[PDB]
Amino acid sequence: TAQTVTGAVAAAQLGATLPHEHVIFGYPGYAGDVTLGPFDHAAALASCTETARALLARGIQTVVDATPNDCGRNPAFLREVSEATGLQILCATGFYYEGEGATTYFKFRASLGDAESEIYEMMRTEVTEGIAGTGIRAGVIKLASSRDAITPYEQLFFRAAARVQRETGVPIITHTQEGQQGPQQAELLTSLGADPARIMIGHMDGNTDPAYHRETLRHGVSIAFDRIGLQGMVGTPTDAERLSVLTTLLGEGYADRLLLSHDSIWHWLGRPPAIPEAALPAVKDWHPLHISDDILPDLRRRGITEEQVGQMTVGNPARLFG
Ligand SMILES: C[As](C)(=O)[O-]
Ligand SMILES: [Co+2]
Ligand SMILES: [Co+2]
Ligand SMILES: [Mg+2]
Ligand SMILES: [Mg+2]
Ligand SMILES: [Mg+2]
Ligand SMILES: [Mg+2]
Ligand SMILES: [Mg+2]
Ligand SMILES: [Mg+2]
Ligand SMILES: [Mg+2]
Repeated sequence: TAQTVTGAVAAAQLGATLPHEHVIFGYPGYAGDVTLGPFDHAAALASCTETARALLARGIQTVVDATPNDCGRNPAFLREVSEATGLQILCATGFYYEGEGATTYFKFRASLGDAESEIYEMMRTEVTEGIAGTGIRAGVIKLASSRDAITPYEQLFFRAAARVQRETGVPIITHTQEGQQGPQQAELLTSLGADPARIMIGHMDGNTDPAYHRETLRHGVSIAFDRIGLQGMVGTPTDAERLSVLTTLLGEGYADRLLLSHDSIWHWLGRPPAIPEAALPAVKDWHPLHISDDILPDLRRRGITEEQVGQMTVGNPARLFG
């Protein structure tokens, strides 16, 4: 059974799922801008609950919140949103990648002792017991790596997660930076004994060469085109490019291993971002209703079957997280 912020749910009750989104999110440092960028709890709850209701209207029953521990993760808030709407939400345990995470703390611990073991204890505790003493458990482990390599800092997390995976069976979802390291992540995790059927390599839509995806898929892991809607936003390709690669893969029979999400942020922590003019088109379709309203219908018109769409949105999530 999957562990959600309101308790365990049977694989069968997960339904259509968005495997990677962010109810709330803040880049590391946002907490230091608390005076002019405070969290308006009432406003966030209202906004997030309306977004949640809109997903329910689309038949989406579950969302996997992939927010790292150092990026504004708030299991208690996720629980309020879930209790107020009925939307099921899984939260994560893990730290962001070296280039953008709050890395000083664990680099410090690592200099004094066994950081891998401490990260392992944190992950195991949050998965099996609860987070911050709330009784709310993490339903997934979030791992993330840099573009040019899975750094030594990042590896600490990959190794701790592999062990927690082996001991608990918990799912693992990841972040790949700028369309690279997908194969390395799959290889590393599987060589450490992690169950390939419970691993989702993320941001794979970030690379538009299908050879890169097939190689990653050779490891038996699943891969997610989880930033659908974010187009040409520094690196990120266009949705047209994503769909081209996605239909090529579906035609090669990979439906059992493909997942789809937006990586949307429902409410920002810190001061809300003001998107400049030149960037409006890049974020226009970057919201959690995009796949349901635009992408799936477009796949169907391209020849993709209802069975294939259901495999990606309901089948795979049930197997991976349930
Ligand atoms: C890579 As992220 C925490 O902005 O989704
Ligand atoms: Co990410
Ligand atoms: Co994300
Ligand atoms: Mg800090
Ligand atoms: Mg295993
Ligand atoms: Mg299994
Ligand atoms: Mg359309
Ligand atoms: Mg059209
Ligand atoms: Mg078309
Ligand atoms: Mg058909």
